[PDB]
Amino acid sequence: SPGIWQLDCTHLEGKVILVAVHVASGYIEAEVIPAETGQETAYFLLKLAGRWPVKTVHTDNGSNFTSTTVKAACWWAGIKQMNKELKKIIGQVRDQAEHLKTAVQMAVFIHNKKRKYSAGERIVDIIATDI
Amino acid sequence: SPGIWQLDCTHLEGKVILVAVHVASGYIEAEVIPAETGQETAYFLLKLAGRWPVKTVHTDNGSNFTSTTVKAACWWAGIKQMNKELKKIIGQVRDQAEHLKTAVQMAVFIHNKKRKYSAGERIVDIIATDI
Ligand SMILES: Cc1sc(-c2ccncc2)c(C2=CCC(C)(C)CC2)c1[C@H](OC(C)(C)C)C(=O)O
Ligand SMILES: Cc1sc(-c2ccncc2)c(C2=CCC(C)(C)CC2)c1[C@H](OC(C)(C)C)C(=O)O
Ligand SMILES: [Mg+2]
Ligand SMILES: [Mg+2]
Ligand SMILES: [Mg+2]
Ligand SMILES: [Mg+2]
Ligand SMILES: [Mg+2]
Ligand SMILES: [Mg+2]
Ligand SMILES: [Mg+2]
Ligand SMILES: [Mg+2]
Repeated sequence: SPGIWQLDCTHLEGKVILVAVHVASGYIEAEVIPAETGQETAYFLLKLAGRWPVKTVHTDNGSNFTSTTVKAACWWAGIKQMNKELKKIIGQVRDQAEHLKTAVQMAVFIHNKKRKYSAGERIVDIIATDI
Repeated sequence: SPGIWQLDCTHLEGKVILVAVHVASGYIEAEVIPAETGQETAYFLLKLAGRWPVKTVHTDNGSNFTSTTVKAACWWAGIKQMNKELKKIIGQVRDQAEHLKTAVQMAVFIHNKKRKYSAGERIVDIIATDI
């Protein structure tokens, strides 16, 4: 179903990568964040909801969505309540970039553009059909 | 035409807002960035290209795309070479948030979801049709 996303944090090189997966397509977004924090999750969610129609969000760590600030973001935006593959692509490009955050965006790009239709094409097709 | 984006920086409250417009739909993305810099433009471009099919990018300040690091990002991603409306929406929500960056994402959300089909619906329809 087209408005369902999955959100989780992973660790790499002593930093935090917030990864969101659009479950029906496999499309991803990701950001290196300074801390695993309510404020960062909330700000991420706000940015995601403005780009895509985010109806419902699932996670593998329910306590992630417990903060008042996360709930306030989901309230405002109308939201209700791959780590291994991405790390693989990160590992392949890591040496091409200085910053981990740059490697992550390179891996996100590679992941979404790859013919597995790419995940980037599938999300758009899924969402459009749904309108 | 569906792969064409417009990119520019504006100023508000002594900070820099990078704004990208998907020209065919009016859909926007935006980020408050610490400095008007080649590195920030390049990193933004990398994040945008991974989410949407960005073929060509236009700007109102050509010297923005002059840095070696911007060119390297456009090279890697295969890219070739509203400020008033957004500021208006920012002004309407500003008092609801502490951080300007949060107000900007709220304004982006409002702008893309508004029935003017919303710009968020139009980009997806435009891009899907094109596949
Ligand atoms: C801090 C730098 S300098 C630089 C660069 C400069 C000149 N020519 C190639 C790469 C780069 C790039 C590396 C790979 C790329 C495909 C994202 C393009 C730009 C970066 C890059 O950080 C950015 C994206 C500028 C914040 C990095 O983490 O290495
Ligand atoms: C630093 C804070 S605390 C906080 C908040 C906390 C509790 N209840 C409502 C709002 C908020 C929120 C304000 C508006 C919102 C719709 C984005 C939801 C969360 C923020 C917010 O910064 C964030 C998004 C957490 C980095 C802000 O700039 O004011
Ligand atoms: Mg969705
Ligand atoms: Mg998690
Ligand atoms: Mg957006
Ligand atoms: Mg990143
Ligand atoms: Mg496009
Ligand atoms: Mg400009
Ligand atoms: Mg993406
Ligand atoms: Mg912002």
